[PDB]
Amino acid sequence: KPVTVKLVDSQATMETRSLFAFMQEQRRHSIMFGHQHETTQGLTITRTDGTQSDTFNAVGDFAAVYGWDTLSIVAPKAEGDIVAQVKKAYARGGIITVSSHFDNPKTDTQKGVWPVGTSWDQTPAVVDSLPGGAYNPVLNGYLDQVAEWANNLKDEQGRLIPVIFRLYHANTGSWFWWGDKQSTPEQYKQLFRYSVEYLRDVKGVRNFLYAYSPNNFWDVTEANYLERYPGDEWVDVLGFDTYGPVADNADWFRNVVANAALVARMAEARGKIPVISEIGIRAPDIEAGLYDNQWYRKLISGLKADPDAREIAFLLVWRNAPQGVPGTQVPHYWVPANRPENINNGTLEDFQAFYADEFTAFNRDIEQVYQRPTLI
Ligand SMILES: O=[N+]([O-])c1ccc(O[C@@H]2O[C@H](CO)[C@@H](O[C@@H]3O[C@H](CO)[C@@H](O[C@@H]4O[C@H](CO)[C@@H](O)[C@H](O)[C@@H]4O)[C@H](O)[C@@H]3O)[C@H](O)[C@@H]2F)c([N+](=O)[O-])c1
Ligand code: NA
Ligand SMILES: [Zn+2]
Ligand SMILES: [Zn+2]
Repeated sequence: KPVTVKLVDSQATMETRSLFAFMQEQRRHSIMFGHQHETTQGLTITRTDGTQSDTFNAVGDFAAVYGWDTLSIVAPKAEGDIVAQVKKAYARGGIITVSSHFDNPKTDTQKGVWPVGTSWDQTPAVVDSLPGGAYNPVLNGYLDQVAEWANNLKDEQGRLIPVIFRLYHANTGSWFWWGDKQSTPEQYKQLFRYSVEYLRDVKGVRNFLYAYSPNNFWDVTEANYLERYPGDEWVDVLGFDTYGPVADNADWFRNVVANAALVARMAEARGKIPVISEIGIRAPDIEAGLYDNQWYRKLISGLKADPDAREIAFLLVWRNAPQGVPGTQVPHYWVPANRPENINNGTLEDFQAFYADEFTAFNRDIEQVYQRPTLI
């Protein structure tokens, strides 16, 4: 049966509209599992061509939601192209989401000593990147590349592949150049709206849903979420990002549930899709060799017991770095791998239990995502 949908892009493709409609329905029946770099990075994969994942090697199915970033789209594409892997994911009925770790438009010519010129260069660059600002052409080059990529992102029948495009995330912190010490709330909203407008109207992107994702609030109120919210005319997906402690984390898990509940209630009221766009044990704790072998079980149990938080469409965990990160090298991964270390520490069992849970949805559990009839 056709359902009526209201997207940021009133001219979005039918598959894009179908994706939205699919999540609207599915979200009250399951929570999909997402994973950054699902088929491009893994501790146990032997090909990064889009056909394998650590998730698959752990549980026998791929994540339903495949996360990537503009680090694979905008020059210099440090994370490498992903067109082929996105296409493989879409062909298996997966859902694609792309975040945006854009370089700093004010300082990107100064790259050399990390983090200068990157997302992590905290030099405020919002004011100088909006129209009238000296660095607006630099930001526009990024957006041009995102648009060209989207506009050519086609399946074997020549139809555009939908993508959930997540702009200027984690913006209630100040580690990025678009953060809260770097912009007034209005300036942040203008940056987000300008960017969406540029992609949709100036460049003609028709295969994006737009997500907004601040960090978790410890004072969980609608007013706090709304402070930097770009507005219902500009967002399709209401998310948030949260990273917690590996130990003594009950209060943190409660906060996860509270934030998920808030976005779920807001989403119902506003005609949006609520999600947890990033969640995980904080990287430093994993990098120190620490583990919580009940983490996934805690996550699913807490979320699905809550009548609001359970209504999220998906949650996504971060990348499984194949050789970790510079420490020597230290671990930096979120999906427990099918390997002796995760067998022995109990994390594999934890994840396998999460997979077995009736309420989680992996790629074979989602069907008919893109062929649902819709009205506007
Ligand atoms: O609480 N905080 O302060 C906080 C929380 C979360 C943050 O970031 C979010 O969490 C994940 C995991 O920590 C973080 O992961 C990084 O992701 C980036 C992008 O994929 C990786 O950086 C890239 O790595 C490749 C290869 O090394 C390079 O080619 C790229 O140029 C780029 O440097 C990085 O290694 C991590 O995996 C994400 O950033 C996510 F938003 C942050 N925070 O500062 O980011 C703080
Ligand atoms: Na759900
Ligand atoms: Zn239903
Ligand atoms: Zn994020």
